[PDB]
Amino acid sequence: MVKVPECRLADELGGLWENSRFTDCCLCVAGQEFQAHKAILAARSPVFSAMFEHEMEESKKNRVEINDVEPEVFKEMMCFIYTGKAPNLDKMADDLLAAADKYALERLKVMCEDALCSNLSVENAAEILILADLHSADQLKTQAVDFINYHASDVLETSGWKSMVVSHPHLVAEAERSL
Amino acid sequence: MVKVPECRLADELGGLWENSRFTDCCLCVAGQEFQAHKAILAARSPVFSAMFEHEMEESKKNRVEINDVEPEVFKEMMCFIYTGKAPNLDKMADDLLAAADKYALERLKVMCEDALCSNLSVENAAEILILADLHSADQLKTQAVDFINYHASDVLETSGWKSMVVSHPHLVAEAERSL
Repeated sequence: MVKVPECRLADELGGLWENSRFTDCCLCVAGQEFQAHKAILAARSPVFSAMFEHEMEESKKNRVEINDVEPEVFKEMMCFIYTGKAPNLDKMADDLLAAADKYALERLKVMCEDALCSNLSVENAAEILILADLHSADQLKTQAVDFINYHASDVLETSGWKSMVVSHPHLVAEAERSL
Repeated sequence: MVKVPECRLADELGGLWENSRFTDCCLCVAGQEFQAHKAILAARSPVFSAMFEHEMEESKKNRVEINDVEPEVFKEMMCFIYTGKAPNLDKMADDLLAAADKYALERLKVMCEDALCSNLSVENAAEILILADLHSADQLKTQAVDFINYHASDVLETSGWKSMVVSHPHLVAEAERSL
């Protein structure tokens, strides 16, 4: 009988970030400044949480330098922190995975693992496994290994797989060990 | 293939409120103090938003006196502000409706309207319509009116309906007007 309207939590918090209201800290990524809210970031990221709890000296002035991350990628990570969503994840899923790994955002990591799995191809599968091992992406590592074994004939004939034999021989090991 | 884990946004924000981390304002309800976060409250409630934007003098010290609301009801309203949920809504749906109305929390209002509609009974239907008109609960008003008309024989014989004829004659009007 009664129609309850759809929850707007995620979008109202997305509003805070977008219009910079009641902010209390500043994040500087390649010279760009972004105001944010410590409590939210801390609640969503163990890395941010410990930074703000143990690691800022007052002379930083609630102000965090970000060296590890491209601006566009950082915006998306932050859109995720505030809203649970990442609408442009497909255009940047490798760098976003790296960012989510560095800020220990588990779910975003897995969202990236999902996108990348759907893009597994003969030509990119070695690259994707490297990435996944690099970034502690377990489901994606497993999927890449399986994709490599189901397609081993075509995959062995790729420059990417050849490159990898030299560059990361232990991955070749683990994949063979998948017997 | 890849299993994305369930979003934890709402519960992590529920964590902020529960463990009072990075708070920046204080809410005092019947002598009890509760620390909170202005940005979140402002983003979720237009009332809280304008209070903090236009209506605090520094000599209040980020500190809000709450006269209009019982403690238990206030906890639930705040659990809603931070998480979108209200797990104990059924035991307090009339007072919670009043609270959501005073803090302009539309969705919580409608959640209360839903609970109360499911509890419409011959004996309480006059009471519920009064409440609903009192609190600008449109869907609930409409449902109570319809329930009254489908059950008008038994309802007219209730002390509640009789009381109401005297106490709020214009409601009787609107219900008759539903012809």
